[PDB]
Amino acid sequence: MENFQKVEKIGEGVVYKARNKLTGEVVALKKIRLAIREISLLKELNHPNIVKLLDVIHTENKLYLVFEFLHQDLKKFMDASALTGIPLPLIKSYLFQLLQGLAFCHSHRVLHRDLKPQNLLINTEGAIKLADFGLAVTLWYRAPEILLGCKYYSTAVDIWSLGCIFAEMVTRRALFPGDSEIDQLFRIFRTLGTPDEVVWPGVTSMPDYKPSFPKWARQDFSKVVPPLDEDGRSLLSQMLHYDPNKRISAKAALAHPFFQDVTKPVPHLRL
Ligand SMILES: NCCNc1cc(-c2ccc[nH]2)c2c3c(ccc(F)c13)NC2=O
Repeated sequence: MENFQKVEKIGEGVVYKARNKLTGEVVALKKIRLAIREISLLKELNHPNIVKLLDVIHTENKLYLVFEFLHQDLKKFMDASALTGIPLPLIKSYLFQLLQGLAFCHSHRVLHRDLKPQNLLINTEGAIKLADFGLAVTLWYRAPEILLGCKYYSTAVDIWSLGCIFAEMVTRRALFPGDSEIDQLFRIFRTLGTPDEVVWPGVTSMPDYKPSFPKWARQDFSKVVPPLDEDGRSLLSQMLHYDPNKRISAKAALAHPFFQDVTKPVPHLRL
């Protein structure tokens, strides 16, 4: 670890941009403080659309995770495109790539659990990668089953989160900017309608389900993410299904007609 030289803090454990004094390579260091080699498997989980975990340095009373370093996260890129708006071809490519990474680790029975713009990294080659996988403060992207107390949720929670992000890239506003758990759950219910046994069997048996939840109708998906086309709205619709079992999987999402004309644009980045 005396092998590394900090360059700057880039994320808040904390994450630093570091320079390996020997290899001379620049990386991202995750400093963790406050017993599972779930991490040891993550180490072998390599894919072009997943930020690579280079090393795990366990010494003293700290745990440092050395990762591949990308220059910009999707959040910063979105604000930089706020007035112009991320072009659809670029949006499509990004969606497509993330779905590739998710399909990959999901087939390995590994979930990210906390997908969000800041956990998505981009480079100048037009690539976007999943970063900072969580292990078993913003609730904006949490799927409803989690919000409802599901202890053993599936890979479908990453799809929900990605769907929210998809919606954000298109509209340039958070789909569900909740500021507390109930508020998050209620902003979700206000948009897609309160879930019931019809559209989500077993929902009322969810640990935090409350028969007293207000009952809202589902608003038209045409009001949710304009001016996205029919294909896009069809895909988002299936990524946002209440029932985790009916929610589309990453793999099947790859075959959605929306990705028929998918290309790989190269973003104009201002590093
Ligand atoms: N999700 C909070 C911050 N986490 C990481 C951020 C970055 C990053 C931000 C701006 C540029 N880069 C990186 C990053 C990483 C590996 C693991 C991480 F958790 C983060 N490699 C990175 O480049």
